[PDB]
Amino acid sequence: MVHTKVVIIGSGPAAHTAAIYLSRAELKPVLYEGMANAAGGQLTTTTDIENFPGFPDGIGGAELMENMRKQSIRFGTEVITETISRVDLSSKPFKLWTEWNDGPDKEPACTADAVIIATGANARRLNLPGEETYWQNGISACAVCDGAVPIFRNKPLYVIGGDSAAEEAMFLAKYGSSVTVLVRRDKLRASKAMAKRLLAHPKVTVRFNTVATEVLGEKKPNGLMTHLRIKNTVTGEEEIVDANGLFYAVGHDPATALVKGQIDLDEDGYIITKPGTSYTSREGVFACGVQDKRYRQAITSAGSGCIAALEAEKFIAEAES
Amino acid sequence: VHTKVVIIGSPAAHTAAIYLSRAELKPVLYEGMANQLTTTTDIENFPGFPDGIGGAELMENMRKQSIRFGTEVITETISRVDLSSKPFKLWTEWNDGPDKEPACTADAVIIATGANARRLNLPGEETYWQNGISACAVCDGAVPIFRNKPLYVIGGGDSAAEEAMFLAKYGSSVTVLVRRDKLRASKAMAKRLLAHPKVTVRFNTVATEVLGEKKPNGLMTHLRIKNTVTGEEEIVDANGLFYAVGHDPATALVKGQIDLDEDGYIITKPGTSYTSREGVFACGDVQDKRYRQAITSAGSGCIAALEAEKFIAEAES
Ligand SMILES: Cc1cc2nc3c(=O)[nH]c(=O)nc-3n(C[C@H](O)[C@H](O)[C@H](O)COP(=O)(O)OP(=O)(O)OC[C@H]3O[C@@H](n4cnc5c(N)ncnc54)[C@H](O)[C@@H]3O)c2cc1C
Ligand SMILES: Cc1cc2nc3c(=O)[nH]c(=O)nc-3n(C[C@H](O)[C@H](O)[C@H](O)COP(=O)(O)OP(=O)(O)OC[C@H]3O[C@@H](n4cnc5c(N)ncnc54)[C@H](O)[C@@H]3O)c2cc1C
Repeated sequence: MVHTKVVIIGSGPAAHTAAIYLSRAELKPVLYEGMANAAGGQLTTTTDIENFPGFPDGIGGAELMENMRKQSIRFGTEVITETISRVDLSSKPFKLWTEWNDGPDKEPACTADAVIIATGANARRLNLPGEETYWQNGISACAVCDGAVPIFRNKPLYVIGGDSAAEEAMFLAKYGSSVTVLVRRDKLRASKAMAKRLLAHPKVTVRFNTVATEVLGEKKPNGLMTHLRIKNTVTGEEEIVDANGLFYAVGHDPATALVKGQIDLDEDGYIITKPGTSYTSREGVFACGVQDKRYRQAITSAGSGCIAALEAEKFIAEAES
Repeated sequence: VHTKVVIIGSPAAHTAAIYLSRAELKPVLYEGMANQLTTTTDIENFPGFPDGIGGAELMENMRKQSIRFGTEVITETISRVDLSSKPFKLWTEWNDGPDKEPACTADAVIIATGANARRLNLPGEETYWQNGISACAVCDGAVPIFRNKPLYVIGGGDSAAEEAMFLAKYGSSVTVLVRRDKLRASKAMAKRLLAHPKVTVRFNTVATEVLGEKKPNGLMTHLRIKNTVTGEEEIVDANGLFYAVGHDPATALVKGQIDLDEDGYIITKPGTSYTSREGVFACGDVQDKRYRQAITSAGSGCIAALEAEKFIAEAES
């Protein structure tokens, strides 16, 4: 609003959990779920989520984020579907503008004594042909999230060069019949340990200089990905192979462009906060859910969002006189 | 018997077991017939359930999910554990003799035995538990049965003052019953307390009897307190009571094998589940002290599950 108590940025699970706790505490939090730069939590793209506690028969990420939003709005979180353009973490009240409403002379869209960050760190997508067709119907980015799906059990699994690829491929090896790793360039970017225990792992091969040209599959309602046209890049040699599952592993892009140094970041881009909390490099502003790069999960993000809400309340208690 | 990774405890422990069994391991989960959300009647503070879910139903859903993904859930208490050898030895309750054999040893082990808030065993506590009584205010604060109504809190530590200053955001008048003449809390916490408008502190007073509606689904209405110095008991209008004394962490089975803090909780590398001993992880309320929440507990359990998967992968290669 004109001046709120606390503002949370992002549509993610962390943001909605923090908003649940903050609206429970009667703190009147505002939540900016944006207009990805997806609509709703970045988890909505997942067709079904079975690794979240409390849902033994799985649950669609779309309706799960819808339920979290309904919880937040029921508790009193004023959620507005607007993207945040610019932040001003310099004045004592944190001011934030809206995309297409930004301006050096334009008044801020919302100011608050504290701001929680859960803008998400969505894994990069290759925007391949067929990706928008078989998205989460055989094409994913987290192996710990879609590895146990029966459509990948004892089936050829292909993964596109950082360590984020091997950490998931040596795990997918516990399901598919043959896991193959497609590297854009010869050799492995990852440190020597994962490459050593990966090339020596018997259920996974590493095809260097090979990138997937296109993603082929069925063409029916909820059609599954069946094959992958991959192109060896030293001979321009295109070749279509059996691939029931494709897993993206290019480096995740955390949405930390708003801070631009107001809060301080790491080399990979993520927001640096104290371990096990949400206290950023600056008081008042806390980041949760952006927070993690080693686990990259929605339950951990929800826990860190609860953490951010609790620490936000703890801080608001001290600021009030 | 022998398994991949053993998980001690009954939400984070279930979350760790879900993630372990999903990764196609052999994770034995020990609920124990032993030695907490199921005590909670209704839970609105959990995400994804806007209309709320009972703690018993939530834990039953988590349990059937875990046993669906492939965890050998065994309703047996773990008594003693010998973390000396490279494989970790465990022992069942009443089956933990010094010469007795380990029930289900494993290579790695997750700890999520929780940290239970101390109860008072007052007359009627069992009768009116979670129908007015509770232990976490952040969990049962915004419940409509407490808003704009008298609330009484028992405790002497900083947690009691924090819970009272949190509950002042709903009830008409919050009262705290210190068992002694002075506050065990810090000076800043006590200053923010006594300066908080809606809180009232009564020293040398312990709640003696919880007296509410003995209706088939009755709530709590009144509380017989007593000035512990004089012994003069007095029954006051208490719509909602809150245990806010210290919490007992069920780490007793570790017994110094893993480094512990002064309050008893298992120390961990911040932001992780790693313990002092490399190979055993601790998650949930055992390693969490500032939050005590079930969602944060399940998050820490997922942390422990992923780090144990990584550790058991790095061990055999
Ligand atoms: C294909 C894929 C599949 C996955 N499957 C699973 C799974 O099955 N189970 C699981 O637990 N995890 C899964 N994950 C992990 C997923 O990223 C989780 O959502 C993440 O761990 C937690 O999300 P978050 O809290 O970081 O916020 P996010 O979910 O990433 O929320 C991002 C939101 O931030 C908003 N935003 C960004 N910038 C702004 C801004 N300036 N102003 C306003 N809003 C902004 C965007 O609108 C976007 O909606 C998957 C990830 C990917 C890429
Ligand atoms: C009245 C009350 C209300 C609450 N309401 C909420 C709420 O609304 N929302 C929320 O998020 N949190 C709530 N909580 C917090 C609650 O305690 C959470 O469930 C807690 O944070 C989770 O703890 P845990 O996962 O670490 O272990 P828990 O699952 O809570 O308990 C660990 C289990 O380990 C078992 N165990 C111990 N030793 C052994 C052994 N040797 N062998 C086998 N098993 C053993 C014990 O039987 C115990 O049940 C509430 C707590 C209380 C007291």
